[PDB]
Amino acid sequence: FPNSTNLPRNPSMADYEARIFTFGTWIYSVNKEQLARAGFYALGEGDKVKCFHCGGGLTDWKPSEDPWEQHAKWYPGCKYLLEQKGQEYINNIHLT
Ligand SMILES: C=N[C@@H](CC)C(=O)N[C@H]1/C=C\CC[C@H]2CC[C@@H](C(=O)NC(c3ccccc3)c3ccccc3)N2C1=O
Ligand SMILES: [Zn+2]
Repeated sequence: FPNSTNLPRNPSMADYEARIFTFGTWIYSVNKEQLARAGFYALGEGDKVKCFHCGGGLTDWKPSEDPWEQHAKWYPGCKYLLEQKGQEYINNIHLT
């Protein structure tokens, strides 16, 4: 179950630097900057990633798909998400 509290499930991955580093060998076309910025880091197996905060896992990405958009699509309850895009952003992802 994703995290809903305000405590990062993976503290060691709270820095864009820490995270971005995991995409060192990334062979996929999904933009690793956006992924890291959206709060994800690579698990080194396939195109699987997780949110350092809510700890939600995402995989099987399509070319055009947007990290922030996805992160909100599947894990709305995430706080790190809430803090960067705000409730309004989220609500309109699900209502529309
Ligand atoms: C096309 N588009 C992509 C765009 C990101 C996509 O929609 N992928 C998801 C599609 C699949 C199924 C539903 C969903 C539900 C959320 C995850 C789940 O499947 N994540 C897994 C997982 C595995 C076992 C138990 C729980 C979750 C996961 C785990 C760790 C790292 C990466 C992925 N989900 C996805 O990743
Ligand atoms: Zn999250």
